[PDB]
Amino acid sequence: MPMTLGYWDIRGLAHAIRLFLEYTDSSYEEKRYTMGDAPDYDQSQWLNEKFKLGLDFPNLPYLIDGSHKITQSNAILRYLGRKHNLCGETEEERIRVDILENQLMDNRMVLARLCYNADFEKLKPGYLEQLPGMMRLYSEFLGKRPWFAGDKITFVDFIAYDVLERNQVFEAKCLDAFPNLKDFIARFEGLKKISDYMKTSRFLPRPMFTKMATWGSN
Amino acid sequence: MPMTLGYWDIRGLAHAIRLFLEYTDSSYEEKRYTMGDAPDYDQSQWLNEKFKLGLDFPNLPYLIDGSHKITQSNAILRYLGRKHNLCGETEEERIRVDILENQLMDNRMVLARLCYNADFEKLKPGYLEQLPGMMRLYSEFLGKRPWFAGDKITFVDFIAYDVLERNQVFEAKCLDAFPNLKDFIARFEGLKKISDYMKTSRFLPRPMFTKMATWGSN
Repeated sequence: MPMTLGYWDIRGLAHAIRLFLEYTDSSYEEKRYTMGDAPDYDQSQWLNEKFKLGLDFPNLPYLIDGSHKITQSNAILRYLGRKHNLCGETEEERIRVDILENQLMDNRMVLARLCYNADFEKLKPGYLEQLPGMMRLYSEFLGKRPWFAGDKITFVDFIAYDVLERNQVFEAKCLDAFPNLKDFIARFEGLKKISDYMKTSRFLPRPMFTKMATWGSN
Repeated sequence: MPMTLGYWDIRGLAHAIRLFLEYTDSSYEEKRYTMGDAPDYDQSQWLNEKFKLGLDFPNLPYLIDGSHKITQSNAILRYLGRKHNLCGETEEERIRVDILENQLMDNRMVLARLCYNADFEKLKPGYLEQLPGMMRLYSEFLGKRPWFAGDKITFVDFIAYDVLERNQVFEAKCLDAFPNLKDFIARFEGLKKISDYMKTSRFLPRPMFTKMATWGSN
């Protein structure tokens, strides 16, 4: 150690990982690659070492922890989760973690595809119309639980926070009809390690996507 | 009590699950919903039961095993995997399973989006541009290993088989340059439980997608 987390200098797919690394008091440093502004979108910083890290499927984000070279955000979170017994304990909890992890990726992508679409403005009405139903499902799933798997936090809460909070940034009022989700967001940001982290210059809530996005590129 | 696997009456997203249920000698029965023909595409068979199964995020496929109601193919596979200690054992193996699980899902979503798009014909070339690299990466990852996680089979091999086999149907010879992937397909289909299953009427290799698809609807 320290471990190395590599990703673009944006929130994107690494938000949950950065937050989880902080929560677990992990020893780590980061590579925050910069993408070119001009229509060139130069990625030389990343491309020059993309194949020199021992990654099987070279991609961003990646996590290097000794001999372990990992890509895919869910795999990185599970790896860290296993290290801290935060993947759910009971069979019931593990099932909730697995179901939600996948449901969240499905929803994350729907928003991502929309924001990366050149026709973003004309397509967003369709997304906003289905957003209440999307959020309703998460609200019903969480119920009165403090965390998504039950009474104890797991790595999936970090993915959940990222997705729910990002949607609230996209549409400020999307969680108002679902108080438990609003409480969840606050509860998450209230965790000592997270609260402290958010007051530091290392916290990177924006930009949401890369400079190639139509929305959230800043 | 036999478990219940619910999904459309097509291969679609439930192929790895059906094959894994067979390999693990699981006691199960299925619900194979039928979709109406165009232009209506009636889903009433599913819709009239979708919200009465106790599922958190109603979707297909789903697995019912006692009090455990599960959706999301990866979650269903992990549930079955834990029951049989087939999620990888060493940290190295679990990492391989996790990385590949996610890599394969990304691949599946890309092809699905293409085949369900009305502009399939015009968009197909774009997918083929990326196919060679995708297949090469899987080939390099497998290397000389008999299974993707190492020397022992895991649930991820079932997802891999499904994706590899499906892409070979989409583009014949896309595996020709990778003997180890061809050998993997033969090794998988050669497994006793799988070989026997493929000779029965319960085996459902086609169609690849629902009637709403432009390609693979049959």
